[PDB]
Amino acid sequence: SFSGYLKLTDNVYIKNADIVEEAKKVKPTVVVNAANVYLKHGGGVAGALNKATNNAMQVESDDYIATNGPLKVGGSCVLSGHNLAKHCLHVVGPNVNKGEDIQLLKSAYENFNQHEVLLAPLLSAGIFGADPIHSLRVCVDTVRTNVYLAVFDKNLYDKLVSSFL
Repeated sequence: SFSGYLKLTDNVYIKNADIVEEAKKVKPTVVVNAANVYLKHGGGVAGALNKATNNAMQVESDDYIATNGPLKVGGSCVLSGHNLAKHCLHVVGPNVNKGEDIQLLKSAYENFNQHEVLLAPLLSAGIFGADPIHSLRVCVDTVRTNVYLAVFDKNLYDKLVSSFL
């Protein structure tokens, strides 16, 4: 199963890991993607997960958008996890760099509650521009299901654990 995670709460665990490498090792039921509303997986977690699927995630995502239109900020959709997981839960956290409402971060984390266990990144962190300390706080106060957080940056991982209340 998952190994080397530090327990933060009853249901939230954290590890300094590349989520792509974690997904290929564990092959979880659900891997969360830090998606945008158009499912255009260019950079950050989305670009790395899509690259690991040899672009199959992008092709499937384009068909989903052609059929359904864009997601909402705070929303999600379940698609295939390809070679990384059984499913990929594409969740859209607010992108602060695009001036989106940070209050939608709690709504984005609520999508995790529909899945018993997930491998996930910190929503709205990284290139999405939100404070990762705040994202971890919203995660532990919103998600009730088992979430295994993979934090790519070692220095940020150390800061998140050492500042966790």
